[PDB]
Amino acid sequence: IRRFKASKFVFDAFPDQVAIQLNDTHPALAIPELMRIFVDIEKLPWSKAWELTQKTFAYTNHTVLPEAL
Amino acid sequence: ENVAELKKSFNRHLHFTLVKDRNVATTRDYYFALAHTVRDHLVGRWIRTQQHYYDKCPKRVYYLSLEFYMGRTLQNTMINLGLQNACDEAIYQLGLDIEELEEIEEDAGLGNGGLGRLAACFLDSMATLGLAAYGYGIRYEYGIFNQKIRDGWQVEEADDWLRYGNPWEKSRPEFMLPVHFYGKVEHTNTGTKWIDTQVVLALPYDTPVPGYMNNTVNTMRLWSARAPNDYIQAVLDRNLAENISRVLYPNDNFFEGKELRLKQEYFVVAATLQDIIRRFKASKFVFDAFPDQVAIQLNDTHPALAIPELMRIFVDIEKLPWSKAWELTQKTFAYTNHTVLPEALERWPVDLVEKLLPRHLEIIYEINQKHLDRIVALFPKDVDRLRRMSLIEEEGSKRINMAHLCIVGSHAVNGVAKIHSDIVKTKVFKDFSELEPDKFQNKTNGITPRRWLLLCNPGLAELIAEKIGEDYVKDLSQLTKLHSFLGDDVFLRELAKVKQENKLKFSQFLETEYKVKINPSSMFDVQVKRIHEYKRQLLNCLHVITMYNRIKKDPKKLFVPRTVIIGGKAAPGYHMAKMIIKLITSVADVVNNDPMVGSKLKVIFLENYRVSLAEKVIPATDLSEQISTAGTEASGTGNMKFMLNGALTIGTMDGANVEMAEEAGEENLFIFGMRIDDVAALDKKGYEAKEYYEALPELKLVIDQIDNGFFSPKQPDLFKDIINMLFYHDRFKVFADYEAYVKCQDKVSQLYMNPKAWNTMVLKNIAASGKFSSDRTIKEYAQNIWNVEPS
Amino acid sequence: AYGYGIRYEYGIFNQKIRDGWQVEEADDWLRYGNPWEKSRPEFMLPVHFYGKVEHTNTGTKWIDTQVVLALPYDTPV
Amino acid sequence: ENVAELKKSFNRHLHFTLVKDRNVATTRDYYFALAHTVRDHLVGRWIRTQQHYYDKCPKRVYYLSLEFYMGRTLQNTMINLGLQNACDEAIYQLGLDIEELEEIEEDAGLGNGGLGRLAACFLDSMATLGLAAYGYGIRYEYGIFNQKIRDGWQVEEADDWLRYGNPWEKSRPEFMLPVHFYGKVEHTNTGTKWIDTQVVLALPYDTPVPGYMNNTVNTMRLWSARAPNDYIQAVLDRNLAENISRVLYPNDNFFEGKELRLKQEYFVVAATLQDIIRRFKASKFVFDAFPDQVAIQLNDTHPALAIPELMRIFVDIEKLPWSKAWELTQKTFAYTNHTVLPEALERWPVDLVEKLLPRHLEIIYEINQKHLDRIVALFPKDVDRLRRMSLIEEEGSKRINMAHLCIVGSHAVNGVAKIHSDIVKTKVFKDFSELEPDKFQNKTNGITPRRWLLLCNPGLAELIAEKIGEDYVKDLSQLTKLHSFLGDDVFLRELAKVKQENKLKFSQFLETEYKVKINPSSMFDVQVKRIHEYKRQLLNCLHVITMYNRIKKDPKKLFVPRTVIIGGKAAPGYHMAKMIIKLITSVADVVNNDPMVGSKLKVIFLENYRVSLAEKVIPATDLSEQISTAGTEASGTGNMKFMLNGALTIGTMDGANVEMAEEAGEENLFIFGMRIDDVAALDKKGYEAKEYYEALPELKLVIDQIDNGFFSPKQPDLFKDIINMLFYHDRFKVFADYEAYVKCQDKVSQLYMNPKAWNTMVLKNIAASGKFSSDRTIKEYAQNIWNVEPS
Ligand SMILES: O=C(N[C@@H](Cc1ccccc1)C(=O)N1CC(C(=O)O)C1)c1cc2cc(Cl)ccc2[nH]1
Ligand SMILES: O=C(N[C@@H](Cc1ccccc1)C(=O)N1CC(C(=O)O)C1)c1cc2cc(Cl)ccc2[nH]1
Ligand SMILES: O=C(N[C@@H](Cc1ccccc1)C(=O)N1CC(C(=O)O)C1)c1cc2cc(Cl)ccc2[nH]1
Ligand SMILES: *Cc1c(COP(=O)(O)O)cnc(C)c1O
Ligand SMILES: *Cc1c(COP(=O)(O)O)cnc(C)c1O
Ligand SMILES: CC(=O)N[C@@H]1O[C@H](CO)[C@@H](O)[C@H](O)[C@H]1O
Ligand SMILES: CC(=O)N[C@@H]1O[C@H](CO)[C@@H](O)[C@H](O)[C@H]1O
Ligand SMILES: Cn1c(=O)c2c(ncn2C)n(C)c1=O
Ligand SMILES: Cn1c(=O)c2c(ncn2C)n(C)c1=O
Ligand SMILES: Cn1c(=O)c2c(ncn2C)n(C)c1=O
Ligand SMILES: Cn1c(=O)c2c(ncn2C)n(C)c1=O
Ligand SMILES: Cn1c(=O)c2c(ncn2C)n(C)c1=O
Repeated sequence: IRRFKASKFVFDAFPDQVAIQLNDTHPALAIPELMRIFVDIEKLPWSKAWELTQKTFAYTNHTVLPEAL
Repeated sequence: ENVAELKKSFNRHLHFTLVKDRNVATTRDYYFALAHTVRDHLVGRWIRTQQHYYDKCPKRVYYLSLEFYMGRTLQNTMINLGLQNACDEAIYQLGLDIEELEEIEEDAGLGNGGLGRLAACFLDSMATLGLAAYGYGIRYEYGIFNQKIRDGWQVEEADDWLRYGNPWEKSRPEFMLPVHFYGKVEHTNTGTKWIDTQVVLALPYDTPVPGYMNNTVNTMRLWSARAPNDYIQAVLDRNLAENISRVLYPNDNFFEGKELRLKQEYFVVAATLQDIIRRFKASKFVFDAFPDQVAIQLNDTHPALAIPELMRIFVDIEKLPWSKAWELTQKTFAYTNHTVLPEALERWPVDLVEKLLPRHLEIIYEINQKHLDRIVALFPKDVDRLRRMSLIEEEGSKRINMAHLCIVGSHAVNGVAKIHSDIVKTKVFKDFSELEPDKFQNKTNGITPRRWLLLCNPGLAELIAEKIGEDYVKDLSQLTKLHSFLGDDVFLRELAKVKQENKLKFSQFLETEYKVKINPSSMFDVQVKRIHEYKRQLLNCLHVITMYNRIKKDPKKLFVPRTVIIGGKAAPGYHMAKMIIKLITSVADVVNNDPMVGSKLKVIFLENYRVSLAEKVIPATDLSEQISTAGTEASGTGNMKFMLNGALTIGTMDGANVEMAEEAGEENLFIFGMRIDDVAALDKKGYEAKEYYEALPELKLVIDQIDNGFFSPKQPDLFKDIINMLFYHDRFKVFADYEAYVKCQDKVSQLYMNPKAWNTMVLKNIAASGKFSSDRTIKEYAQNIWNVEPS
Repeated sequence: AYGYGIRYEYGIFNQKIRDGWQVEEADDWLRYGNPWEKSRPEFMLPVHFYGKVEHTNTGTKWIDTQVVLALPYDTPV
Repeated sequence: ENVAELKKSFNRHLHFTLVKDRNVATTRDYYFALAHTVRDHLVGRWIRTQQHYYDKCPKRVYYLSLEFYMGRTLQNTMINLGLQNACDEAIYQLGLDIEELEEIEEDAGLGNGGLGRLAACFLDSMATLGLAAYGYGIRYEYGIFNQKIRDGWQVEEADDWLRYGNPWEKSRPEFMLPVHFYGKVEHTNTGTKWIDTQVVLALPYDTPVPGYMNNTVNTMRLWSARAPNDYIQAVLDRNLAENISRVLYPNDNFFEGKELRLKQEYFVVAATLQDIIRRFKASKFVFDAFPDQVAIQLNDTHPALAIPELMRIFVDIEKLPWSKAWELTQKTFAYTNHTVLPEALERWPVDLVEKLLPRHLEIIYEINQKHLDRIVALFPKDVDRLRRMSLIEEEGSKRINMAHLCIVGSHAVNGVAKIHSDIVKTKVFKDFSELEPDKFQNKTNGITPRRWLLLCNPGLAELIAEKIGEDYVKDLSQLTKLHSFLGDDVFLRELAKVKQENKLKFSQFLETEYKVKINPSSMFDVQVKRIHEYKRQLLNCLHVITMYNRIKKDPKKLFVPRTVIIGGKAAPGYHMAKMIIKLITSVADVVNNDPMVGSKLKVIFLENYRVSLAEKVIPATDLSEQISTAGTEASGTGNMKFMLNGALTIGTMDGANVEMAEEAGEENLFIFGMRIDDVAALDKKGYEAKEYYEALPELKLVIDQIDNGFFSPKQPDLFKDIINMLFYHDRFKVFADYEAYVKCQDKVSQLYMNPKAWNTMVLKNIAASGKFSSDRTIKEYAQNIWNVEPS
């Protein structure tokens, strides 16, 4: 977000400047964290924040074994 | 609340309220639709807040002022209500540009400058602090005039701010009241009666005042004059009664004894006091508890008549005995002094007052008699002390010294900055403070960080919140936490980036309004405030010409480029201020068009400086000019706005500048020139302007250029009035601070050449600006004067 | 593209075989220094843990948190 | 070497080493680029010097210490290498401020105070004298904590000095060694074996020690602890072995028997001795020549275990017979005693030692047995002599008297100032010196004139060189030549000017860090050292309040204005020292804000006193406070720094103050108070604090103010612990030296009123400071203890 704000490119263009790949679910918290920053801190409305979030993240599943979920 | 519902309301108002659809709706229609959409969000809390004050009955605070320099209301309301982001999104989705809609709104310019803007910041702070406070003033049909520049001179145009309607006001017809004028006094056996008076009605209009994020919505009540009840001529003459609330007197720090101004002062006062007493009698709380339920702050002496008026009501009407009435009165009123300049003192001739307000003249004479009887009893031999402490000056044609009336009728008197409050207490009113030491106080001015940070500079507010949370919004002292980033390189670049963006956005504004091309790389040197000889934009102008000559003498020399901006309105009848404006536009013409200076230096006279423009230019400033002659600016508040927004200050040790230095560290401000005591020394010795002209070669060249027509070729003697004033009548010693000022200015450019050092000083200024929140100022008034408590 | 992860002091353990079984030993890969990493101290950031939520009229606030700093190290690719 | 090449290297390091360019480089990056640029200049000579010691094989000196209070390295390196002027020029040309770059460096604060700083000065001197010397200690991850003051109290913060990297250290992985703990002893037929021990690795880091202008670059080797080789928990538990070299114990002159401290002591000792033996076996010089090739100085008893460890290696490992091993051991070790205060004596309970170091306990018991067998054979009837001379105190729970172990295992024992060395020899260790008269010596402390004159006070160094050449740098006794200028008026003004400049520059520092405004005209009265009851900054505080009352009683009286500065860190668990700090900040608050005193007196508690701050404040001092109770400060070194830098001394006849008086002439110092014998008299008679409180009216008022809450209104009983200690438990007789101290202080102000007389005395102090160069101290150690020769 900090690198985004310095790009001299508010957060509407964020998903056009940023793509974040979640390697398995280990970094899953990134989703609610991006929402927390957009909402609690940047004061963006939830619907807008949720839209930007989905356009930002992509998830890669690496296994179907139950013990690994 | 959310986006979908905001869009729905917007469309609903565009339809039923503006009677339009998307293909015929005007920009103004869209602004009004959004305004009503936002306004609807205030209602519930406005009603609850006022209901709450009636239920729990806390002590109320009434801020009585002839001025309320409110600016625009839309954005301020969205922000304090936490609605801005949602509305921005909704308007964007409707395919509209919210910025354009916001520019449609007229400023409510019901003030001249500092005094009126302080009243506005106080209302925001009192609502944010949850105080049961009310602002009381006049609803002028026309506020401070719109300024135009024609052929280099100021031209005035009527500020018809209500022409298209004000969605932010609510007529309160059921509270209309009659106000009396002229007539005569009759001393009957049933009490003295004031009779055969002319009556003018007072219609109150309420404007909501939202606290920052707290469910509190207070009220600002402004009165409008209306006529009561050859036929045609008689109907047209109704204009005469209505002229009372027609126009704001356009004078800043200057007294003009016009009868109409006297009518306005009594008008606000009479309508206000009656309304207060009426609300008091309905509180289901005889008048013994009045001072425990009411506090009335007199904003300068303009509403001084409130004192004899309260006495008139208690005595002539409520039949209370004088001593009892006088006791309640003093406990009710507190007075705020806003200036020490002689030309600004209110001294009404007794003849005018006798004609317009016969009964008040009698009450004032009575107050004065008891007053002097006391002094005579304490200092029997000091006959001149009586002359000095009287409410009446027989010094020629008798007049009433309104400041003295405010002092004897008030339990507290305060100045607006330490240096000022001290001068008021120990010099100007020495005789009074000596008698009542504890009566005089200080309450350093403040500005609201909502409008002057969150609203006007979202980039900075966000950057700061990023680093230290949002607690600072309601506790500005929290900005000291910013000190942890002094060595933080990345943060310093981020800070500079925010200033750069503000400058870019403002430069766009400048290029479209003015012919000039702006070097966005230049240092923005800014002086915006009312045009005054004491504020000395003339000195600033001397330095500008000085830099000009330097570029002409040695074009290839390394020089930090500047964009010099000077703006402010001159009172219509202030000739010297008008000459000074013409001098600046003339100088700018030469400078901006000399191919040799080019992008090295650009000069701009910022037209129509007012609250909404201040919100644009301040966030874009690097250097803030606060150069009044030591001892002339009681406090200043523009100085504070600039400090809060990332600009460094070049100024004299005057007013609150002194406290900005105490907080940030004198070395983190570019202080210069004579100090209060040096100014006195020069006065004692006698100021000989010619000596500096003689001894300073750069000064002499500037002066000669001005006087010979270098800047006015088509008319060589144009600036003769300035030259003569400068050499023989400069009460503000422009030449005497010239040398130090220019040296100081050179030091500024030096620091500017070092970005990291510059932003390091900026950070220390911002981190130390917390004392200047009006929230702190109000807490002090509540605790030491009104005796009320934040909620 | 940028890779973002954690700079573990110890990576996947070194495996030894003792009497036919796996034995684990600490993988102290940074003991002698890693010339391939470049500390970027100017980009250090605070990360929050624990604390509690407060739903104020200025937005929900997460407070009384414990803070741990995050120091980024860049490795060229 | 020259400017062009230095700039080129700087840019090269900024690029390849910091991976930056001029627009993204941080201040820290620039500091690191310069550091590497300077560091490169050390390499060639570092390699040659160490190669030379291997080739010519001179006898080596190993200074074993738990502390090395090094301060910053950049400037010290540039100076000793003759590179400062060139680097200053190069950095200036690159458009940078070398002063800013220097302030980025963290102090290597691996020491508490005098003891640790002496080790640092010794390294500089040994390198300047060309001795084959090595400093051996621990590389603490965290040094002495950073001190903050919050609400008047000391707050501790971790000193994370290595967070950004230390360019001045060089890991030496190929010399890592294993150190053993716990386990058990087995007495086999192949020699006693120490088994089942836990192992912790010791990784050495070398830091170059440049001699002043001589091509010699010695080494300081500091060891860091590392772990050898549920899985996760096991990995995390590696922290336990690594905690050994984690933090410096923050105690100055105070023993704390924590097991972790015992682990640190054995850790340094074990790693150091092994490394020494290994280097000895590679010298291509069996162990008979060991003492002719090795000298190990024990800095206080902290590294006492080195003795039984050397025995353990010779016996258990090298299989040498005990008698032979014991002989070699004594010839190897020399011990330096640094204090006589009881609370600072190291007495480890035998149980802890038995658990952690079973084999060393056995070796110590053995040493003790042979020791007492001798005494029994010499004084058969003196049974108590045995009790007094034993290495074991059965006085309750058995403990090891480490000082006694250092004495029997060393061939030389020395104190650090004549008065101290005498007390050690004839009183504290009378039984031992009686037996071995020639074993006890004196080696008066010293300070290095590079860091403490050339570096910290360039103005003075230059002025002096101007008059007498530069020979004084390496032969400080040369300062006596300054006596030729006693009547030289011009020189005396030049001297005062240098002090004035230092004061100006330091005042700037004070105003930006503290709210206070500094009267640059005032006398800088300074007391900086660790907060202790024995150093008595409490007495200083009594005098401050005393001057305060005087100004309040008679404001218009002629008074020499002062700026009183007191600074130093309190050990975290030293409650009284923390109360004393709070007392000083409280007093300062009242004083600095009383409008009546104003610029007459300012008080400042100097925060975070450490080596780099000492280099700033000392050169700016006029009056140096050295007021410890007679007989409590073994030597002192701050006293010497102040003398060398142009300050006069107010102090007791204690430690080296006595020798400063011998050299300069007692009348040229403001000596006062009880002397060693008077203190004993009062002890014999019994100290009754109340008597002075009763008899001295100024003292009584001060005390009452403190005890009643004059300085702590919000909490009247705050300073109760101090009052009680002062009246019933003041081991340091604060009240008993109060009268003479204040009288003495008055005499100081008198002299200060006479500039010429003051600077005349200053000149006599500077001209007589030559004896206090650590170069002289080291020559004495080399000649009379290590038997090595300067080169
Ligand atoms: O003027 C408002 N409503 C209007 C509603 C209205 C409009 C037209 C005729 C009668 C009533 C109002 O009360 N009047 C217009 C009339 C006049 O011109 O004097 C009287 C209003 C609603 C409101 C709600 C908030 Cl939160 C703040 C300010 C507000 N003003
Ligand atoms: O660590 C590098 N330089 C070093 C330079 C340095 C060395 C010693 C002390 C301070 C700075 C560095 O920046 N630091 C070591 C410190 C630490 O361990 O925290 C910080 C480095 C340069 C470089 C260049 C490329 Cl292309 C790739 C990786 C790189 N690392
Ligand atoms: O640490 C130096 N060089 C560095 C060089 C280096 C840097 C990164 C990876 C491997 C090697 C060094 O030897 N190491 C950093 C590693 C660690 O973190 O343990 C080991 C160094 C060079 C030098 C030269 C002088 Cl004159 C004085 C002190 C010095 N230190
Ligand atoms: C704040 C403000 C002022 C007062 O400015 P000073 O420089 O303090 O005189 C005047 N006019 C406007 C529009 C302001 O916002
Ligand atoms: C020299 C020095 C000391 C020792 O000072 P004394 O006054 O001799 O106790 C302590 N701390 C620092 C940082 C020093 O430089
Ligand atoms: C009469 C008048 O307008 N006084 C003005 O009041 C404001 C608000 O207190 C001050 O900041 C300013 O210095 C002063 O000139
Ligand atoms: C235990 C300890 O820190 N002792 C200190 O040693 C230094 C260096 O010898 C002396 O100057 C000082 O007086 C003494 O208090
Ligand atoms: C400030 N001020 C005015 O505002 C003014 C004036 N004369 C007329 N006006 C309106 N003068 C002389 C003046 O000093
Ligand atoms: C508009 N205007 C003025 O306002 C003015 C003036 N000369 C003095 N004043 C004030 N002139 C020539 C002028 O054109
Ligand atoms: C006997 N035994 C086990 O039975 C065992 C083991 N590791 C896992 N198991 C189950 N090891 C190392 C081992 O010696
Ligand atoms: C010097 N000193 C200390 O350093 C100390 C202490 N108590 C705890 N500490 C740490 N005491 C009583 C003490 O005299
Ligand atoms: C921080 N601090 C202390 O460090 C302290 C204390 N009382 C005693 N001490 C040591 N108080 C009240 C305190 O706030």
